[PDB]
Amino acid sequence: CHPCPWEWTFFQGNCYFMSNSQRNWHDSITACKEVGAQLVVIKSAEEQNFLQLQSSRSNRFTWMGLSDLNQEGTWQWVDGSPLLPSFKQYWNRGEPNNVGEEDCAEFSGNGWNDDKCNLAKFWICKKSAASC
Ligand SMILES: NCCCO[C@H]1O[C@H](CO)[C@@H](O)[C@H](O)[C@@H]1n1cc(-c2ccccc2)nn1
Ligand SMILES: [Ca+2]
Ligand SMILES: [Ca+2]
Ligand SMILES: [Ca+2]
Repeated sequence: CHPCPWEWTFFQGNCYFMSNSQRNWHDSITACKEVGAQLVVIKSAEEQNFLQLQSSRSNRFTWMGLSDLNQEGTWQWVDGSPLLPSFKQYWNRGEPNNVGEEDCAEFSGNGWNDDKCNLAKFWICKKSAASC
């Protein structure tokens, strides 16, 4: 019994997978659903640090499951949870700036950026671990 499928990274009771290909934000959501997972929704500061380190180290621009599609300037996670005030620190300086209408959040450098949802980027899926 192992807590995560092969190639998935265990962290604090959940399993994470960073793609080796790029898709747009909606196709990224689908990709995660297809493996019984979810375009990553971040619930803790420790989790955000963990994900940002890997995005920074890999130098990969990476979708997270966060958007202000439904109402501009109101960011919501894909599980419906609202973006809490304790998460505003992570936006890069000058972001979110919605330049050219940017409605999907990404790991970019040391923090978060809003970018065009049609852009192809890597993505991270999250599902819970088995117990063993
Ligand atoms: N992972 C992306 C790394 C590059 O980040 C820059 O370009 C992104 C793509 O556009 C923007 O979404 C970012 O906000 C950022 N940017 C552009 C701009 C800008 C301001 C005025 C005119 C043109 C661009 N101001 N700040
Ligand atoms: Ca919009
Ligand atoms: Ca926006
Ligand atoms: Ca931006």
